[PDB]
Amino acid sequence: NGVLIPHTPIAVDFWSLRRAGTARLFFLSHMHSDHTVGLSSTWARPLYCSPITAHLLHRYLQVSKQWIQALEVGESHVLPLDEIGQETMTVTLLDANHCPGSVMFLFEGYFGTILYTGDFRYTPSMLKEPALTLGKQIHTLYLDNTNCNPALVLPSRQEAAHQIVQLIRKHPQHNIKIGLYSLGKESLLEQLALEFQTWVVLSPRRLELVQLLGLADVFTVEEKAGRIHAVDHMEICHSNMLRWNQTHPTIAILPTSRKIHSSHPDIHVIPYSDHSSYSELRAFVAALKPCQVVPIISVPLIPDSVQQYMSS
Ligand code: NI
Repeated sequence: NGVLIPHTPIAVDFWSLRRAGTARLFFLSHMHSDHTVGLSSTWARPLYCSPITAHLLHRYLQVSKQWIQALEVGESHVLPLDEIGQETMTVTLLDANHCPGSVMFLFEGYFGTILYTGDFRYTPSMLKEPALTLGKQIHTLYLDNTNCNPALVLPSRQEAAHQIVQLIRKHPQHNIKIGLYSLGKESLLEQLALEFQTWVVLSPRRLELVQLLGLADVFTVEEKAGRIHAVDHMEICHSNMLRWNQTHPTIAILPTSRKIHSSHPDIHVIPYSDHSSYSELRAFVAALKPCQVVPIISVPLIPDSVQQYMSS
């Protein structure tokens, strides 16, 4: 899932080091296990992320803040491309709507104008972002083509949320176990606490996260507080289904974009999405008018100092 922009020392969501080589400036769009394998306490090279992403990275991977230059979303910042006071590059982070601290990167330099989207959930508001409202011509757009594959239909966030609420409605006497990742889908937990007028049980780390986002005070760690429990998706399995049903009638929900067969009758795999649908991408690209689109090619003129920055 990592991308290395050719003929530039730019690696977005890529931390293989040996496979990178020419990379010198590393960017992270959002905290998601898919795009962060290699980050650790030993990662000792510059890294740029969003505010909330800076907090989350430092906490949940123990990366030093020394190598984490956090930049505010929406503004344009200047980053070097060499060891001298010569060439630079402009980065603009835009709200991606994928998850907490999710951003898209807009790079401007000798390579032209590139727009990395990472994972992003298109909203119409996204088109009215000052950085893209100046009629600027993107020369290359790394687009989130996740839902472009017509292999299997996937409902939207709202459709899947409706299905979850109907499911829990049909089972008012049951405990509910929601399988999640380490990021995303906190708003859905808020909405469930609203509709069912209960308290959502969390892990201590998930509680700390929720308080990072400043959500409504509807969460708790006491297991007996509410009938809705939020747990790691790896906990939802047949063995644990029997384990929980040996205490109180329990029902598991697995919101996911994958193709997963339920290994239990009381496990409901709910096809989630968390990505932009095809028609949304159509409107998006038709408004952007990008020179070319690349799923997640012209050779630029690499300046003299940058070529030295790439080889060291
Ligand atoms: Ni993601």
